[PDB]
Amino acid sequence: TYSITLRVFQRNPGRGFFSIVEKTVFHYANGGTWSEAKGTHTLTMGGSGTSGVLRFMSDKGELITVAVGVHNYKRWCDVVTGLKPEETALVINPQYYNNGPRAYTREKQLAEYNVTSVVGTRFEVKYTVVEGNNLEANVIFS
Amino acid sequence: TYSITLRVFQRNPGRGFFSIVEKTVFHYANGGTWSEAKGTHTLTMGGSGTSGVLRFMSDKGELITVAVGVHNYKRWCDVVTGLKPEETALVINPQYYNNGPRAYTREKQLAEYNVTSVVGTRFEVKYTVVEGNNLEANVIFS
Amino acid sequence: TYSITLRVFQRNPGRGFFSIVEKTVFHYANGGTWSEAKGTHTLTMGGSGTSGVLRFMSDKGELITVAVGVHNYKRWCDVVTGLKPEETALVINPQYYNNGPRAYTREKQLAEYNVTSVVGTRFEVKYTVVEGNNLEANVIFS
Amino acid sequence: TYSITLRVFQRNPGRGFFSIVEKTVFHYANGGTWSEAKGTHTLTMGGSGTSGVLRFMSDKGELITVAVGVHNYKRWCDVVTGLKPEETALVINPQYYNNGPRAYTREKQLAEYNVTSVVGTRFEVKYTVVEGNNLEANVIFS
Ligand SMILES: CC(=O)N[C@@H]1[C@@H](O)[C@@H](O[C@@H]2O[C@H](CO)[C@@H](O)[C@H](O)[C@H]2NC(C)=O)[C@@H](CO)O[C@H]1O
Ligand SMILES: CC(=O)N[C@@H]1[C@@H](O)[C@H](O[C@@H]2O[C@H](CO)[C@@H](O)[C@H](O)[C@H]2NC(C)=O)[C@@H](CO)O[C@H]1O
Ligand SMILES: CC(=O)N[C@@H]1[C@@H](O)[C@H](O[C@@H]2O[C@H](CO)[C@@H](O)[C@H](O)[C@H]2NC(C)=O)[C@@H](CO)O[C@H]1O
Ligand SMILES: CC(=O)N[C@H]1[C@H](OC2[C@@H](CO)O[C@@H](O)[C@H](NC(C)=O)[C@H]2O)O[C@H](CO)[C@@H](O)[C@@H]1O
Repeated sequence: TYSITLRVFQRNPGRGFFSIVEKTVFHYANGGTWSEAKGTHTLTMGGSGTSGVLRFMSDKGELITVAVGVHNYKRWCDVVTGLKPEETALVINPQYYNNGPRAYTREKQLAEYNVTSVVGTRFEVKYTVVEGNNLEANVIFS
Repeated sequence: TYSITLRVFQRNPGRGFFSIVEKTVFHYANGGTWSEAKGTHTLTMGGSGTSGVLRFMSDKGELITVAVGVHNYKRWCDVVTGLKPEETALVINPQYYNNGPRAYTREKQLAEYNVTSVVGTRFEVKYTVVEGNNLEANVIFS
Repeated sequence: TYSITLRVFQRNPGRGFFSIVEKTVFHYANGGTWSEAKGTHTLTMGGSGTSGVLRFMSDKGELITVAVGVHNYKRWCDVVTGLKPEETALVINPQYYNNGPRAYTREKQLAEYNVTSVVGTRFEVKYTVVEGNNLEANVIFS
Repeated sequence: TYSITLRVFQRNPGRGFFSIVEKTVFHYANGGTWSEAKGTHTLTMGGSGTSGVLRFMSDKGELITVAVGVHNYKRWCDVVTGLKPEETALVINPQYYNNGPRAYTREKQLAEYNVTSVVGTRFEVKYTVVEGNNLEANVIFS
């Protein structure tokens, strides 16, 4: 099994306040599950080769996704911003596989990644535990 | 807009305790978002013709999905039990669309539905508010 | 230390739906903390001789408290129903101590307790793990 | 009635990650209730003259309380850091009343308050809606 535990840090009220609106899990490697404990979010996966996505919406209406998973026994992550209402996590998650237009960032196996949406909201995924089967990452909104 | 607010009732400790492990939203009708308030779960949709799925897992390991949405301005629902690890909600949700294998129960626009898993766990989705754009349903595990 | 993990089962929609509105921890035994994990609630205490209270409110307006703790190395529990808005958990919890009017039920060290409110709501606390430092109980609204 | 809705912003992963471990409501003004919606926390009170406390614990062991209420029709707030484990919210909340050691900061009716714990963690409560019966504050950990 692989697990990825996330801590959500939101740094700038000027960017509004984000909450989770969707949680998906891709079907590879026997799938997996999202759980909550002590204000954190853990994706537990049946093996290497799958992932899950959390979609966030701010109280200002901004939509963004955070994808985390394990590819070839190494953690990966991605952030997609400027999403439209119809571009749900259910749309986004599969795009990382089957030669989708996002598979390339998965193959990068990034232990850290950041991007700034066009509206000026910075997002970052940063693994604090980058090795082994019990991975840990901070998700930082700013 | 169409919203569906769910109250989860678990009646029989002998069946274990279920918790949400996934929450998807289908991309039709401008998509939508899940939110939580006062222990309830609300699916807010940008119009008629879309849906979302909650996948539950018991602490005994039983996996089931609850689907709710609006089709042609009328609420619909379905429950799938005996799910395998790889049959995530991300897999199940799209199966109701594009003439998928589950599109038939959606077209039924059910205001109530119940079913019992082969392992003996009863599941019921009963709408308490069956009309309008602010729908209410009880999810009952037994 | 001692921990008490609670699973909340709501059995009858006719009685309304309850959500937590308050969580207290008494200051004896070096205090303690409430946490949440996978839909369950755990009270962690620094030792024997303290307790915690969860206050619930139904969407019908009913107010009740669930008290759990460890007295002389044995678990105890109590349920108070028909509470007035001013009778917060902060008021109720201390009443089990210092010769308060509720101390007697703490001293009973009950592994199980049920009561039915004047308005007809049944409540039960039933420990499933009754001994040791890691106690488990079901909380049943009916 | 009065309500105070809180958005929690955690800015610095170096300070650890905080989660709620207790929520109390003082018994004045006919009491009140805590609720959760879309990742925010709302304290609803039966009138002016009461309050409630949120105690947080970081995954680094830091214990702090945030107090918010309404005094003489004006919002107030306070933050206490460096708490011992026996100093539960149940102990701290009443200290703002009956001429307790914290009554003085309640009387200040502050719309903003910040303080840094001896161990280096900055805490701030800043109301964004400072007037009326529907108050809004950001709670910022740094
Ligand atoms: C369908 C669509 O709009 N595709 C992309 C759009 O998502 C977009 O976003 C980037 O997506 C990559 C790969 O998933 C991310 O690493 C990156 O963070 C996204 N960029 C931003 C600014 O959010 C753009 C740019 O590649 O191109 C559209 O076609
Ligand atoms: C891949 C798979 O799961 N195949 C079949 C299952 O879908 C399946 O269940 C039934 O699906 C209907 C349509 O979604 C539901 O309305 C119905 O409640 C559900 N039945 C149960 C008992 O869960 C099972 C059992 O029919 O067969 C599989 O082959
Ligand atoms: C201030 C007040 O109303 N006090 C009494 C109530 O608490 C009360 O309740 C009973 O308190 C017992 C001890 O805590 C509980 O074990 C018991 O379950 C509870 N009874 C019910 C029906 O909830 C009433 C009635 O006994 O008397 C009040 O004076
Ligand atoms: C730094 C801090 O948290 N200040 C609090 C203030 O704190 C207390 C500490 C630190 O000054 O001093 C102790 O003597 C006090 N006694 C006990 C038993 O804790 C303790 O309260 O309290 C005031 C009033 O609540 C707050 O406004 C400051 O933020």
